[PDB]
Amino acid sequence: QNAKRNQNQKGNAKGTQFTKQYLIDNIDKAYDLRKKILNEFDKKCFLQIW
Amino acid sequence: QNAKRNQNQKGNAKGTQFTKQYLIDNIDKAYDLRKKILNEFDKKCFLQIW
Repeated sequence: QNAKRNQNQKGNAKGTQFTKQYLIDNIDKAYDLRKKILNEFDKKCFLQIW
Repeated sequence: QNAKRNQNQKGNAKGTQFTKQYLIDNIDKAYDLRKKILNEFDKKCFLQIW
């Protein structure tokens, strides 16, 4: 006797992570996110004298 | 009795990752991405005197 097989096959996978961290000292770095863009207009667009 | 086998075989795989990170201090490095190319014209193409 003869015998032939044909195992066709496929997979799939879709991982996802959403890890958030909360170190303490990030708010220290986040104190001036808008300050250095707001005084940029003082540096380049407004008369910095009385 | 005799017996012969012939297991032909092949595979495939196509991985992919798309991990994005968001460190905080990258925007500090990204504050002046255009500034150092924009004042480059002041350095090399415009009369830097009154």
